Amino acid sequence: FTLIELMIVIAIVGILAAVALPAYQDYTARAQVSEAILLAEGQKSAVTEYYLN
Amino acid sequence: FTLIELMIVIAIVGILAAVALPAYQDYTARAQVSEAILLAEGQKSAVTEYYLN
Repeated sequence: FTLIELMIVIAIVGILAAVALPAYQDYTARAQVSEAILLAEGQKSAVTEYYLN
Repeated sequence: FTLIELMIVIAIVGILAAVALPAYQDYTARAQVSEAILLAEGQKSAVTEYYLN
């Protein structure tokens, strides 16, 4: 008898595929969301520039 | 498993290269555009000088 050793595999086979993937496509999103933010960084002072002058 | 840690790098690798570079070559331009303006500063009074006398 070994099957419970196979059972535990197929328990490992059914993986979670952690929410630490989709919370980190949401924070990979935070990466390229930031890529949008880093654009905004340029306009921060330029928009400001119009706003002040 | 770590790959999403590599994913997020290659999301950082693809950088924005912010428009705060080309809006600030346009305002680096404003620097040496100003370098043209600072020339004009001399002629402001000299052109004026002819204009008044």
